[PDB]
Amino acid sequence: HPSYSRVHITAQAYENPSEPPMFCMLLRKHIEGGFIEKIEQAGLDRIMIFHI
RNA sequence: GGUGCUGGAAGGUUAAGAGGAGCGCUUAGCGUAAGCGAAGGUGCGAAUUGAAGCCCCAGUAAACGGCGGCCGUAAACGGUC
Repeated sequence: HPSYSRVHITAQAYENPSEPPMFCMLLRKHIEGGFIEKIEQAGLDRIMIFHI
């Protein structure tokens, strides 16, 4: 989000699953079915690295 | 992919020619009536064989030939026929 950007494990139900955009479709094409190797930070900056 | 060219019969379509089943027409004669009829002669000839070629399978574009549309996103990428 431009003001509310965050990364956390949510617990509430984010409803209205509308028709997915093309970034979500490419994520389901490329990422789904895989495993997560490690979650590490690029130094001390606000950069999150996900190893899939 | 289609058409040309080259190669390949696994499988169908295959002509003429071989092949002759069988079915008509005549009658020596059996028959009260209408029909049946051997041997010949004379027409129609069904099955079975019978190559190239065609359907088919591959390659070949300095062979013939062709190289598209809609909607987004900033040539390029994404969705669909």
